[PDB]
Amino acid sequence: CGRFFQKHQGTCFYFGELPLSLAACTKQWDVVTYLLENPHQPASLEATDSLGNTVLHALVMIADNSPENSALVIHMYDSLLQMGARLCPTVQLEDICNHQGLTPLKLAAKEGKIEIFRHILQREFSGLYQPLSRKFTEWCYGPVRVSLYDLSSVDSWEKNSVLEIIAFHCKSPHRHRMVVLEPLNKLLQEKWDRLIPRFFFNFACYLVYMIIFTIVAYHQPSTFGDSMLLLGHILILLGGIYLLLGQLWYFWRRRLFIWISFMDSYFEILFLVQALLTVLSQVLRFVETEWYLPLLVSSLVLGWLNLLYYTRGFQHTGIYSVMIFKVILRDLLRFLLVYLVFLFGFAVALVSLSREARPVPYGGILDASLELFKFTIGMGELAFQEQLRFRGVVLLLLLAYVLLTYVLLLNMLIALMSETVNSVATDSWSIWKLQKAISVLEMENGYWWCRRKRHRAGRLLKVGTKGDGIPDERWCFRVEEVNWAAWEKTL
Amino acid sequence: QALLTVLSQVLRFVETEWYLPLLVSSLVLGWLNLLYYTRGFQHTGIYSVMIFKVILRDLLRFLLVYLVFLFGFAVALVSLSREARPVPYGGILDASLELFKFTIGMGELAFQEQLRFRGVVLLLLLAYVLLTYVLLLNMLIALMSETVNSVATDSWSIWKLQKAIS
Amino acid sequence: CGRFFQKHQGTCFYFGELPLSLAACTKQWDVVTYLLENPHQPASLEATDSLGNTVLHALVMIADNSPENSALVIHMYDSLLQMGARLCPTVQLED
Repeated sequence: CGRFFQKHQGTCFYFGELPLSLAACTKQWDVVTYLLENPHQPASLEATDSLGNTVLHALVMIADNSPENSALVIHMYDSLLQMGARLCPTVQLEDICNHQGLTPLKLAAKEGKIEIFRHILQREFSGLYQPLSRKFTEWCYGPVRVSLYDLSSVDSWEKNSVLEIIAFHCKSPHRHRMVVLEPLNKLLQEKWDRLIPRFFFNFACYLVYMIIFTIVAYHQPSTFGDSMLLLGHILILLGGIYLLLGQLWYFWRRRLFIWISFMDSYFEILFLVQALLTVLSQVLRFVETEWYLPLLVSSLVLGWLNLLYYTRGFQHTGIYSVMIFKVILRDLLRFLLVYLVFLFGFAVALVSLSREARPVPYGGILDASLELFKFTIGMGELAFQEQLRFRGVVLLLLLAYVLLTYVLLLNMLIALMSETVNSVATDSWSIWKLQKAISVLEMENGYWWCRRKRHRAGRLLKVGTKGDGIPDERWCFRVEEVNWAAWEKTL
Repeated sequence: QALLTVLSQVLRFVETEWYLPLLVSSLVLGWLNLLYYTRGFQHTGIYSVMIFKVILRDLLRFLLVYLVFLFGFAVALVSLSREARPVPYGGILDASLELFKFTIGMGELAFQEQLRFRGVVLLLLLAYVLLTYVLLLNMLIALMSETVNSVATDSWSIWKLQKAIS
Repeated sequence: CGRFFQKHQGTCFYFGELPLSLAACTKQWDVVTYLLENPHQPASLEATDSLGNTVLHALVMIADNSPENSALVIHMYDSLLQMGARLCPTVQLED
């Protein structure tokens, strides 16, 4: 338990602070072999350290995405698994919870170790050491194969599953590439196909709420109509309260999620803001404040913008929205910053001049800023003001500003957007896949008022006996695939 | 086009005032149908295929997002601007037309001093312009560039198939 | 004429529902060769199934655009054509 043997920032090398774990991590199979059957006093294999990790946890914690480390980690993991089957076949090493209640597979999911994650997820062995495998094979008639992936600790039916960890606990940058594999892409596709009606019913309900909002906002003064207006207002208030409660429940359930990934969801914040604004305007109406009208319409726009959430039900528009947000985040704030600096400088310069006559344009800073913005909009008034005494200077200043920020900057913006789109397309597809996964996981959990029953995925199938007694039964996920190349390597 | 032409011609004898629209509605279509007879050449023939690929791939998304943004902002502007301290944004059609003027390059971005919510209206207009003109229209050009680069060769093959069918 | 041997959506593998077609599709040239000249009672080569397909129709119906399947299909097609020329040169299998 030394400072150098812990995992932190600076000089360190975490290896499980255990001699067996050290030997396994430094790729010393002879040392491990000698340590496992020393006749003097045997060494254990499910021994834990202070952090709670075991040898497999240490192996997955030292793993990296480089091929050289991944191969070593995979080989050591498999060898240790089969050796544990040799020595202690009763206990299972894969189900040893950490001090945080994490298994090696769940630790791989949380820490972002993609290679070992996929290997553990779809590992396949032979007749010997068969029970400790994840991908089985039911039957092979000709060139078609049926694969049965184990759904242990990965199906969403369990409280803390791999999917939930990936979607809400992993803080790795590129965690969207993680769920785009074999036994994850299919399962989520099936879940999405089953949950389509609920998703589109939610979209329809939101559309109806927004239509009611628009009707109420459009038909409002400074009888039967009065009763209908009051009814519209009370339904708006109820909808705002409902959305506010839902968003508060979401944020309470995902407290440590905002500081994990801020730009992955980025719609729950907008929905919360819209609901808060709607409620505030509705309660401010009874106060008889003139500032009712702004906030209310400030809600309306947001609500319509929130229809852009419900557009990832389709690949085409869903990828379009992700690309839009990537462009905004990557190559629009720079242009805005440079633009604002140039515009403010030139506007202040123009206002400083043009007041020495030989109504008055560029009277204030706001007017000059608006005129310069008219220039990018395509309505700039580029005249030769003959009233003032500095005609030439003002004209040259305007020409320089136009040439600097319109010919150059706006077209460079289009060039940057083209480069961004070309760079991002595929990662955008993967991000859309992750967005669909998150939406599915949220939809499986019911609303804050109604809880949805958890429908277990997969099916119980005979996957052979254990090495002790009563035959082993487990929930598997079935996927058929037609292969002509792999079918050649078995004849 | 043929159905419209026949319907207008038979509606002329009925002495209906709605003769003039349908007839001219035929005319435009007919001229657009000259774009069929342009695959007799590789250059223009491939150009037409690329045009249709761009329309089908990266114009409906932009139109959908545009329509949502425009309708939302137009309804918001009409809801305001009626509390005075003729009248702009009188109806939904007028506000929609003004916002479309913005993408066309003729948007009137003034500081309405008559109404009491000058700042709110100005900020709403500025936000709409920044959102749908600086961003969306240029992203459309970027998407079109990507589409053209992706489709060129398949467009050549599609032109070959079109010639075969002809 | 089973539900699994027909071509539809779900679990299935269409192979022409004929033993000769099955042997040709599973890349078993020795089985095909033995079936074509068994002295007890000869097997036919222009024999059809319920769908109306023959062994060549089955081969082209199982074909895929992957290189591994395409090579197998091409080789089996050519071998069956020349074998039919050997056995029955009068009738043409391509028509």
